[PDB]
Amino acid sequence: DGVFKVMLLGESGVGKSTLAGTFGDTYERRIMVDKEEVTLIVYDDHCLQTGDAFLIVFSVTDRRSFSKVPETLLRLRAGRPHHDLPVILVGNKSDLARSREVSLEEGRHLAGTLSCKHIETSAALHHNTRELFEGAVRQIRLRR
Ligand SMILES: Nc1nc2c(ncn2[C@@H]2O[C@H](COP(=O)(O)OP(=O)(O)O)[C@@H](O)[C@H]2O)c(=O)[nH]1
Ligand SMILES: [Mg+2]
Repeated sequence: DGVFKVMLLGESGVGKSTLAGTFGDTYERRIMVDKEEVTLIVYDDHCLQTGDAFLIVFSVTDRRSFSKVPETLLRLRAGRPHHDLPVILVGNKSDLARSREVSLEEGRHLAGTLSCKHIETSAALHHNTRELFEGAVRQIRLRR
């Protein structure tokens, strides 16, 4: 038990709704991680205050959504400066190989520098989409 709220943030057309699509403008489901149960609610300023974890999604095929991550992250951390926020940077569209603008290594480097987790996903194909919402659950538990 325990209720976990997870927020999806990022520029338009990076895949927020599609990612929430694979889980379920909110989606509520009872899931199981490392052999225990939890209700996870995925949301696609009162947002800032109630969120347990934040998924900052960019498209790996869109370099303008990558560059905007640092500022999105800092505005967010500024919203609760006393809090240690669990944050995952989600490199979506990992399937469009020939359209890529952002490598795995720059994305990983971005994450470490900024103290978040990193994961690449394809929401169109449900690749790493289960691990994404699972990693979210794990970070939130650590904060409890
Ligand atoms: N190839 C590919 N297309 C995707 C992926 N995720 C989303 N899209 C497409 O990109 C467009 C925008 O997705 P959407 O969820 O509306 O983005 P939003 O603006 O964050 O809500 C739609 O055409 C999606 O089908 C992905 O992982 N791979
Ligand atoms: Mg949308």
